[PDB]
Amino acid sequence: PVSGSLEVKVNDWGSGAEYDVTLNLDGQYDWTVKVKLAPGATVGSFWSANKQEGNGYVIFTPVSWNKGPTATFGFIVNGPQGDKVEEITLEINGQVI
Repeated sequence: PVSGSLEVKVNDWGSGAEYDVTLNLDGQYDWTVKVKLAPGATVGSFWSANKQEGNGYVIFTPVSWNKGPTATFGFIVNGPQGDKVEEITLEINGQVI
């Protein structure tokens, strides 16, 4: 199985919050990070990744040069006061790390 970890630095300012993510992987992968947004929250911008968004869910994948072993990317979420995100989960090969 693939080993690794996810870390994220959060800076919330009321109407929005910035999430700086760092993936500590045991190699290079075309990883996936799934983000469950809080009610009424939406992604305002992002970097170092491609984004797929649906009903309350966001999926981030790497741009060509950001496959690890230490990948970093980030995004800003706008929404109601309180935590803007409920879950941030790293998956590789369809399996949660």
